[PDB]
Amino acid sequence: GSHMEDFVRQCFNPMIVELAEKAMKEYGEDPKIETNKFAATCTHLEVCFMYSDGGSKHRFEIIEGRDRIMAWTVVNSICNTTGVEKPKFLPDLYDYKENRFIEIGVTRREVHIYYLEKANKIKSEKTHIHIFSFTGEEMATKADYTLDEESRARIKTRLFTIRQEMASRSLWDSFRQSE
Ligand SMILES: C[C@@H](N1CN([C@H]2c3ccccc3CSc3ccccc32)n2ccc(=O)c(O)c2C1=O)C(F)(F)F
Ligand SMILES: [Mn+2]
Ligand SMILES: [Mn+2]
Repeated sequence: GSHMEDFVRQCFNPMIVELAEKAMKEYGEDPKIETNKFAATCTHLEVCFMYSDGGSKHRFEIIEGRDRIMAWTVVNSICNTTGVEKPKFLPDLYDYKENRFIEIGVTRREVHIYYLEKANKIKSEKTHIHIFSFTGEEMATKADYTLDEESRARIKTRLFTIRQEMASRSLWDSFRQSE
């Protein structure tokens, strides 16, 4: 029973905790043991939800936070309706305005390294990549940041709050030295 586990449950919203718990277990990871991965999936989920709330009403389809089968179901429906190519790997969102899938990244390292890896692994150049860091840097494909500055700023504020809350509990060092 780790301190990090109790912190995650009081730091994040209960719907977000439960969706992340079900994601871990679906893919074989235990949240009471892999507690840094527990904190990271919650964080990534919250960012995805904040992001999809950043535009107008019907702008984004949310692919993250579903079980494997339904996420791929919604992707197939988006593809066979948009004409957009079917990604090799599950993205997080679909942008009905710009007509493209989005992969959202949250990293504790310099955003450049993490984008390279997601780019290299993405294979599908099709998919737009948006990286956020816990220090306030962001980095997006073709310098196109999709949302306007204020919706991106609130995401960065929340990321820095999570980092401070961890740091006040001595969990940040273990969290950063674990990515
Ligand atoms: C399962 C889906 N994953 C994998 N993996 C994911 C995950 C989920 C459950 C168990 C292990 C892991 C690897 S660790 C991690 C850490 C933070 C946030 C998400 C995650 N991702 C890492 C970064 C992302 O940006 C992202 O979108 C995912 C993601 O969506 C997939 F694409 F493979 F179908
Ligand atoms: Mn995802
Ligand atoms: Mn992602």
